[PDB]
Amino acid sequence: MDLIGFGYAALVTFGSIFGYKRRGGVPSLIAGLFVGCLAGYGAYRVSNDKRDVKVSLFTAFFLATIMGVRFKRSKKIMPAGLVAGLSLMMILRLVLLLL
Repeated sequence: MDLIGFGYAALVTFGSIFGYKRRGGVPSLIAGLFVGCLAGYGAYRVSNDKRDVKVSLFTAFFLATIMGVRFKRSKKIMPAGLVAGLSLMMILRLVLLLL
């Protein structure tokens, strides 16, 4: 008759969260890479309407509204990364603009 049981699931959950990348938001740079991660990870098969920067902005706006980049209480911390990301994206792509 196992005793622990929970402990196992406990540590499991611990390593689970720890492992999985963090959500972020507070930072900006991280918010940028993220937005870009979606831009790509998505673009993978995002194909359909043949978008381009639509995802960039649309995203920045999405995540923005998600976290709270929009007009709110903050010292330009949480936000910035969002938009800054959208740009770093359209640019990170405009670089090759071949794919």
